[PDB]
Amino acid sequence: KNIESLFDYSAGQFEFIDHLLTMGVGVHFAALIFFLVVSQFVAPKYRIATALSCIVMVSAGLILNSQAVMWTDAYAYVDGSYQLQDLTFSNGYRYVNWMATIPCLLLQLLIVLNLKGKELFSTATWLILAAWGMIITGYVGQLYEVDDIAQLMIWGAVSTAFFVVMNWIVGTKIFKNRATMLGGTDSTITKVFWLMMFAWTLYPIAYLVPAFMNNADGVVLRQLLFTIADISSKVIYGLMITYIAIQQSAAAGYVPAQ
Ligand SMILES: CCCCCCCC/C=C\CCCCCCCC(=O)OC[C@H](O)CO
Ligand SMILES: *C\C=C(C)/C=C/C=C(C)/C=C/C1=C(C)CCCC1(C)C
Ligand SMILES: CCCCCCCC/C=C\CCCCCCCC(=O)O
Ligand SMILES: CCCCCCCC/C=C\CCCCCCCC(=O)O
Ligand SMILES: [Cl-]
Repeated sequence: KNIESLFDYSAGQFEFIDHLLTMGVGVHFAALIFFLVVSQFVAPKYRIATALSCIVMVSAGLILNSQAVMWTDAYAYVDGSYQLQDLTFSNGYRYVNWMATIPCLLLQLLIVLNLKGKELFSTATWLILAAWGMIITGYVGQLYEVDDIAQLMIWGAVSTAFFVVMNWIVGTKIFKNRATMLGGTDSTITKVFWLMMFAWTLYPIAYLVPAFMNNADGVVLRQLLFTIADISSKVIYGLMITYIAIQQSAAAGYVPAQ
């Protein structure tokens, strides 16, 4: 049901798509080590936040590594072009990985925002439930990205309603709680929010490639878009989240931080 099956791929497009997926694997398992090492320099209050990045890094690296092997098993160079052989490559694997990493990415945001008790459990439920609705409706629409572009749009519209509400919650919790953050992190968190608004919006852009660029280069463009957003929403995001966690741990008196 995905457009990846409709086209033959020259050796250049195929190996380029293969090098984007495997490169992601290394970048994510490389950042994992980093997020693993610096956790000792994070006070216990925020130490959970860096651990979630470690979880996020592994969750993403396993699907990318799976996507790569699934990419090289499904196609075979025949008569000058890589042609589909078996059907085992699908973007759906991504959406099942967003269901897991998105909650972890949202959790670590609220942890550095210094929410606790009622609000943490409450804000986390509406956000996770809001995201899960976004990812699921979007997963139903991409099943029609080959057959019914109309349905892709309709489900894309619904999915965007969830996305809009989610950010309003995130943005509202941020701008109303940054005055409680230490070490000047009240300024850095605002940038992280703008880092979110940009990196997260690249996903719907790739979601619509079947609609405005239906060809083998649109598939290369999609993975390139997924790759850019994936490194920003998870790696750079986790790094930015780590720094805020460390910076505040230092201002709170934690000696390792500091
Ligand atoms: C189906 C297509 C529907 C398309 C619909 C498009 C409308 C999107 C408009 C705004 C996005 C909201 C972005 C969230 C910005 C958060 C700002 C905020 O939360 O408000 C300020 C805060 O309260 C300070 O205290
Ligand atoms: C890896 C981290 C994240 C946050 C992945 C996020 C994915 C999205 C925000 C996807 C959004 C979509 C929308 C807004 C509507 C079209 C369908 C999508 C699910 C791709
Ligand atoms: C219905 C599914 C969604 C359920 C709501 C999610 C609940 C989120 C609660 C926290 C998950 C992470 C547990 C660690 C909390 C960190 C507390 C701390 O050390 O400050
Ligand atoms: C484990 C994931 C499931 C969690 C269920 C709770 C989240 C509810 C979120 C929004 C409702 C999504 C239901 C959409 C179903 C329509 C698709 C279809 O017709 O098959
Ligand atoms: Cl991704």
